[PDB]
Amino acid sequence: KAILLFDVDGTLTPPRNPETHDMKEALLKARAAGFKLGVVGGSDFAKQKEQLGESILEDFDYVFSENGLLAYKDGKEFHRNSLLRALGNEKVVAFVKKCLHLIADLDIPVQRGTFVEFRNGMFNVSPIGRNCSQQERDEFENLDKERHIREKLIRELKEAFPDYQLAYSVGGQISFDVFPKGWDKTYCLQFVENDFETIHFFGDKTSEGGNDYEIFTDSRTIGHSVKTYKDTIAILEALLED
Amino acid sequence: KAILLFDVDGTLTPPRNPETHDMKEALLKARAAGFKLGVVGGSDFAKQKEQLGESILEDFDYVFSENGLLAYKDGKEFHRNSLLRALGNEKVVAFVKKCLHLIADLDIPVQRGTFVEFRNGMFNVSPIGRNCSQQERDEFENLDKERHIREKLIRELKEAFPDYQLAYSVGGQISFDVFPKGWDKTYCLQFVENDFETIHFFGDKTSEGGNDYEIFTDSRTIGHSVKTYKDTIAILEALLED
Ligand SMILES: [Cl-]
Ligand SMILES: [Mg+2]
Ligand SMILES: [Mg+2]
Repeated sequence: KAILLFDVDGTLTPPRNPETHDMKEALLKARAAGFKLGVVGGSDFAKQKEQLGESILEDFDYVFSENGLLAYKDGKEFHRNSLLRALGNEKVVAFVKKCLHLIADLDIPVQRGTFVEFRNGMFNVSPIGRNCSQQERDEFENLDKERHIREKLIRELKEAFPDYQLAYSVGGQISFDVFPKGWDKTYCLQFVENDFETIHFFGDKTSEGGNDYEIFTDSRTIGHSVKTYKDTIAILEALLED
Repeated sequence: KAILLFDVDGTLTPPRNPETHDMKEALLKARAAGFKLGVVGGSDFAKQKEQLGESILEDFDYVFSENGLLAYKDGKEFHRNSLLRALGNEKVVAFVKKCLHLIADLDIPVQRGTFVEFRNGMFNVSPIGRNCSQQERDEFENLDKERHIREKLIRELKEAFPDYQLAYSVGGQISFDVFPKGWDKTYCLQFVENDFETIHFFGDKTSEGGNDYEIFTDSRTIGHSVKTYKDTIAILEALLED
């Protein structure tokens, strides 16, 4: 009894693009050989559907959106957790209020709008604020490297709220992510864990700091670092070669 | 030499919907009679295109998006102003930093994310923050009526920044808008002002507090309060009846 899990963007696709019929057909052959297929991404269902196509649920045995907090199996939602339901309203307004003070008190040069973004399964926090232009993204991306503004706020928030059992991952250029210790991709394992001898995980951001790293290094997982989806298929075809 | 200007959502359409070929054909006949057609909405070009169709620029003589800050004439962008270019970076970070403090210091019960949204031509500010559910919108919409949380912050921001020559309009349920005194729909008049004896304005939010109100009551405008786009056509057809 085996299952194959894939990150989405860059693993089953090019970097930011739709899937190939070469990929689909490689997956179909996987399934046809007796594997079950699952998918896991920090992305919300809408974006995953957008990259795998409308028939995503009919194509994979499991679909873990936002790293598993929204979960489908056999085309059937069977789990839904939220940031709000985990923490609760108080702890949430507390974290937010303090983010807003911290940020309001920075001596950085460019600040715009959308500094604290509350999302189903994570806080996204930006000192410059994500209502900023691409250019301003880069000016600031360079500032941060010199001053570690994201690093500091994280230290500050960590030590304001040790009881919150929260984890901090640095997002892209202007933003960092906060979520309860555990809500990386390994969240989803709790669900397939008990049903498969072997679990293959495919992903591309499996270096430390990456979002595949946790699940990849997990010992219940048989990890597979890939570069592009081209690799992914080779691995599949060899898996089925035998 | 005449021009007909229309608000978009609710004036040329139903409330939140596409335009009718009954509307289009009424507009076409207007144009064919020698009128010029213009369009003005706080909405950004994308949303206006989405409601009038892809051939929007080819259909109206002028298209004033975000109340004129982005402007097309004869299918040709001829004006682009921004909040940033008006105020300048300093004055902007100052306003924002203070919004964030104020908000962080509220004793309201539900706060989420996206409290201060920096947009091309206006600040949108939300105490609860617009990352909130519809239900939470209503809980809070009712709170505000009792406590006037939006009213207070506005007083506070007004008196922090009198020199900023800013105007404050209450948005929907959870949000209020801030922008330089003048950037309501009458912004656009500066452009047609000098080319038309008569300027008809059609709109539906022409009561005080509304976004049609300024332009409607303007004396360079021949105002027309309508209910639905059905009215709009009657007015047109009678205009062309003669
Ligand atoms: Cl914000
Ligand atoms: Mg990946
Ligand atoms: Mg209107």
